[PDB]
Amino acid sequence: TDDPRLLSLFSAQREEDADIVIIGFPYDEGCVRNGGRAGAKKGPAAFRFFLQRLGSVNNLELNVDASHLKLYDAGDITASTLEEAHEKLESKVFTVLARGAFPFVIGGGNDQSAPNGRAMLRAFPGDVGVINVDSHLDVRPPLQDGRVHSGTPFRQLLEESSFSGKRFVEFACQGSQCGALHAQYVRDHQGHLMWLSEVRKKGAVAALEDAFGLTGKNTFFSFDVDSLKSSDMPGVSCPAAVGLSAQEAFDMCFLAGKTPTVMMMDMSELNPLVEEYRSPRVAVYMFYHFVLGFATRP
Ligand SMILES: [Cl-]
Repeated sequence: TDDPRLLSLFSAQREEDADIVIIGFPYDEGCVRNGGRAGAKKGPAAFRFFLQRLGSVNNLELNVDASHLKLYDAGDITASTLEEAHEKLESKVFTVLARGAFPFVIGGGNDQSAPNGRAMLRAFPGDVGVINVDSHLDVRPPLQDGRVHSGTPFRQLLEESSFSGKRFVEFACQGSQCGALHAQYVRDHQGHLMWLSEVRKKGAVAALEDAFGLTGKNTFFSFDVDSLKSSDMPGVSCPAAVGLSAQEAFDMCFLAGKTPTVMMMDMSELNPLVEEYRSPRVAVYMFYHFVLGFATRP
């Protein structure tokens, strides 16, 4: 064609030949357990639909040519329970990290972020940083029988002995959604809360630069799309009245892509049952901006 897009970068015949490996996590039981609306299990299929259609690989507005990057779709994690699904996701992500490639995980519920974090902690012993981009802090306690959910993943990570809380950042969190007890929990573990209002004051990219300074080496960039305002991103499990704009999200993902300390990324809560067209496009354009950033990464 006279207009190659992301689809054209899937030139890797073998997974090991790819710079970036996409892994799908089509599960939303974690959401329903956390009192949310089902539908995020369709996130990966919606994302793939527009992945085949969008994103100029040579972008003359930003002056980035991503045509040399190689992408690979590893398919979906397949399991008969949510817990086996988490184990398989953890193991797959680890293999990608272990050979120095970049895993990008498309959800699915935010519960995926726990196994992703464990893969990081094993790949980079005692030397991991984590940013959680979410309107919520996601440090809720499990259900009565020990059942984890879309609101517990960073409580699980902060309880890891090898993980330093000083290298944990809650980014674009919202006071109206987040309990004093849960903020306290993060603060008492030495984590950092960069509230939406603080992010706005500084500018999203500037604020994310500061966050990457605190997370340091071997950073997991964990992007929950319900951190975006629902005017731009309605199709998520918990739609936000206020939040990050699409452009802020794009600029943040570009920064993540270009920052050589960011070693993996996930994207949670995309919910096509809530809204099926505009929202998956935003999600794909977020990934696209990461890809452009990655093309420039020193
Ligand atoms: Cl807003």
